[PDB]
Parts: sequence; structure tokens; C-alpha cells
Amino acid sequence: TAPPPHVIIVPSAGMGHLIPLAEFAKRLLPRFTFTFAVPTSGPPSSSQRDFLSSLPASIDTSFLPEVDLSDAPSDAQIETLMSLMVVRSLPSLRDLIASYSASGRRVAALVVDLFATDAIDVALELGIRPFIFFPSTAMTLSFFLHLEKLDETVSCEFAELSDPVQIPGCIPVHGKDLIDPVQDRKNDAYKWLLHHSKRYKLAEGVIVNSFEGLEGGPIRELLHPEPGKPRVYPVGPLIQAGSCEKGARPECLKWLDQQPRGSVLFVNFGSGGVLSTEQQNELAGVLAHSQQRFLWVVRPPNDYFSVDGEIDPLKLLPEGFLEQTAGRGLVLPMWAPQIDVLSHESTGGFLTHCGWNSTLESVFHGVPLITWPLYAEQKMNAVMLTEGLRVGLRPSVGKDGIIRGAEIARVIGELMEGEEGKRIRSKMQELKRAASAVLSKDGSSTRALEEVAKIWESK
Ligand SMILES: O=S(=O)(O)Oc1c[nH]c2ccccc12
Ligand SMILES: [Mg+2]
Ligand SMILES: [Mg+2]
Ligand SMILES: [Mg+2]
Ligand SMILES: [Mg+2]
Repeated sequence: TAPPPHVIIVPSAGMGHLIPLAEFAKRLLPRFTFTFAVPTSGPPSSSQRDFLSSLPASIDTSFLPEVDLSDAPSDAQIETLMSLMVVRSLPSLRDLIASYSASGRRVAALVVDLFATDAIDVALELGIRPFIFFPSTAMTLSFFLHLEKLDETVSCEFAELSDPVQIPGCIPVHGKDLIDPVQDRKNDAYKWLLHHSKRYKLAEGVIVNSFEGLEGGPIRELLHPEPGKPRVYPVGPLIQAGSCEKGARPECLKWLDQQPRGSVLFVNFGSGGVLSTEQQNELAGVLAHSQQRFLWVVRPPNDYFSVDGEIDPLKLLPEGFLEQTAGRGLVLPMWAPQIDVLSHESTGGFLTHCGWNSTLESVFHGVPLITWPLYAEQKMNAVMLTEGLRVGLRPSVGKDGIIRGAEIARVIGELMEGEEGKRIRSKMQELKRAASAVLSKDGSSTRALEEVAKIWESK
């Protein structure tokens, strides 16, 4: 029995990033031990502590001493605050790695999230193999690697372009659908994104949470060796599992058991996927007059109370909405067991914000999508899902930023009924089979994990 090498993980801010990073680590146990070296700007939340403490013993956590970000503009985007958090935590990261190295442990790799490339300098100075973990699409990774060239060939704001932007190996995308932090090139968020994208070549490999069956074009382009381009390791789809391992007995799953097969539309924009009052009313009015069964996770709009103290969103729904939907739809406040809903046989569609974790969970369970992108790279994901793979439908937004009921109803109807919705469903089942094929004991993604593991163990 050999001593397990140690691996340090530097995540970018967000539970959405801890989830796929923990799944990645869990699939390399017990060959290594891990430490989540978590930059902080304040007391770690109870959600972070609870999630990280629930992991296997071989994955430890160190919350780095909090840094001060009050000097940043109050309008600073999240990419800027995330980059500032890492840079200012590097001394603490050095002290953490020193505690392990001083005890005799071999530190075999430093895994940094997509906006934590400034920690790569520490790894290079200490003879530690730097790797980047990319929790988004291969399409978005290609955009990152191409951003330098795009920045030097385009002077105007991207949303002003008439022709769609062409990324090597990707479907074209109009500038207005490019990731949020490139929509204002004067903002620090764009400069930070440019900064990180030029540093991906400093890593010995990029680990991307996707697979070739889902993004053939981008993956095959990325795998093609080129000078100045890092090696890429598709290891997706890395997602959490259902609750059938503890002991369809949750309340909302009992309702799904009664409904017909593949007949329910699941609505969930995820935490932070808040709608305006006007936008939520448009969605509620369509569901109220529809004959479509739905399961809707509702959150208080950004513009009385419940048992714990949070505002009760289902009392903010329009007049007698719960009367018009009593037997056909089910409303849930704040949270729902998403993976258990997507795995349920009664679930036929998923209205999602196109966060990549949620998309991968839907693909793995063969549930076609209504793509309602909100922020980050979600609009790029929507284009790839709907115009590329054709496994979902996208409602068009109006000039005032509101998606009207006529569009919500159009895509719902076309997806759950209509012939195009059947083709979409058929295509999504093909991706479902392809997803479980790359994660098998001898799967394409399981092999990529092996390559990474052996590299970490080499020398
Ligand atoms: O958790 S997020 O808010 O999505 O983090 C992110 C902000 N912008 C991003 C662009 C591409 C991928 C991830 C991004
Ligand atoms: Mg705390
Ligand atoms: Mg369907
Ligand atoms: Mg998500
Ligand atoms: Mg964003």
C-alpha cells in the first residue's frame, strides 16, 4: 500500500463550483487525498460548511483567512470579486501547502477553478503540477482560448456585431449571447476574463466537465494538439446522485408517481434565478390556463411569510392561481430535489436557466429542455442546446427584457405536444445513453480520469 499523494483544490466562489469539483475528487479516491483550499471574503456560510463536511474523509477543507474586498466598486461583477479573492489569498494558499509539504506529504497537483489561474504561479514555484478544472461547456472553454484572438480582431462591443461570432469547432453565436463578462469590455470583469484566458496555457491540462457525445465539435477541436494550447481532459458528466441510496417517498415525488409517464414539466431556475414580478406573472398566467401538468419551484420576485421566516412566494402568485391549477400543477417554495425529479419517469420536460450542472443532470436523465438562460454563460449554453444538439426550445425575449406568455406557451406546447417535441425527446434519449456510456467502468470519461491520475502519480 503506497502513501496517497495530496492534491490541493482552489475553487471559484459558489456552491455551483464545489459540486462538480467534489464529484471529480470523489472519483479519484482513495488514490489521493484532497484539501479544498477555499478563499473567503467573510465567514464561510453554513451551506459551504455542511456540504464540504459531508464529503468522504479523504477530502478535507481549509477555509483560508478572509480577505477584504470592501475596496472594490459596489457594482463590481462577480468575476472581478472572484479574481480579487484568489489573488489576495495566495499568501494563505502558500502557508497551507507548506503545512503539508513540511510534514513530508507529497503534493502532486494543484487544481484551480476557471477564474483562479493566479494560483498557478504558486504551483509552478513549488514544483506542483498545475491543472485547471473547467465546470462549464467545452464550447465556453473554446471561447476562453479564442478570446485573445477575438479581442485583437474586434474593437467594438460584441453585441454590436452584425455577423455571429465564430469560435473554432463551435456553432456560431451572436455577440448578444456571449458570456456576461464580455458584454462591457471597459469593465474590470472583461479584463480579468482576458487575464485568465491567456494563462490556461500555463497548466499541464484542463479538466472539462463535458464529453464528446454532447459537444463533438468543440471537444475534437480542443483535443487537437497545437502550440500554446493546453491538453484537455473531458471527464463529464460529473453530477450528484439521487436519494435512492439512503432510505419516490418525498412529498413532491408522491405526486409524480400518480401522474402519467413523461407528462410533467419541471420548472426551476435555480437559486439566484429570481424573476421580476412582471416576468413571474407572465409565466404563472400561462400555466394557469394550460392543460400541461407542471412542477414549479417558486421564489419571491425582486419586483405573507412562512414558518421559518422567509417570505412566502406562493402567496405572491396572482389571484387564485392555486385554484386554477389545483389538481394539474404543484408549486414548491425555494427548493426541490432536482435530481430525483429529473430521474422520475413522469417528468417529461425541464424549464431551466441552463446552468451547466442542471443541464448535465437533465441530459444524464434524458429530460428535454426549455432553455431560459439568465446569466453567466447560460445564453451560450442555450444556443448550443437548441440550435446545435436540438434537445430543447428557447423562448424569445422582448426588447424590454420580458419573455411574454405567448412565447412561454409556444415552447411548452411545442415541447410537450407537437411533432418537433418528439424529435427533441428522441435526440435527448440518444444523449442519455451516450452519457452513461462514458461513465461506465470502461468509459471514455473514466479513461480521462485515469490519465489525470497517472500523470499526478508520475515522477
Ligand atoms: O457561477 S457563475 O455565475 O456561472 O460563474 C461565471 C460567471 N461568468 C461565467 C462565464 C463562464 C462560466 C462561468 C461563469
Ligand atoms: Mg462560519
Ligand atoms: Mg418529452
Ligand atoms: Mg446549475
Ligand atoms: Mg455572470
